[PDB]
Amino acid sequence: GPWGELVQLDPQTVGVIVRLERETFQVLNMYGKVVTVRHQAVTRKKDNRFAVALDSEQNNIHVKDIVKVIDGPHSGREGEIRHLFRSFAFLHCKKLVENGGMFVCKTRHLVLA
Repeated sequence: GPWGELVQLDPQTVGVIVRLERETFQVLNMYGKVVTVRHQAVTRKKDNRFAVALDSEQNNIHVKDIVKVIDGPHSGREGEIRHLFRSFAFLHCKKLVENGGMFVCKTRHLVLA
């Protein structure tokens, strides 16, 4: 299903679907804001499950990795990398009730746990 899937919001912006409504999705965009969009206003984006990035200590990080957040708004949190880009990642932590556990951090604000 579409929950937790990566979508293209506009040519520059990606997000992750975090709530399903009858005509719309709530989408957590790559900037950390939640937007409401009609189901057809976003396109399904091909996940790159083999993405690699650098964390704050220059470790290679990958999808499925457990990281700690050491800077930025979510500093102190811990999460699982769900979608990974060179500069940011969408993470999940089940203890976070906000946005179904999803949140977004810069990769340089992460360290492999």
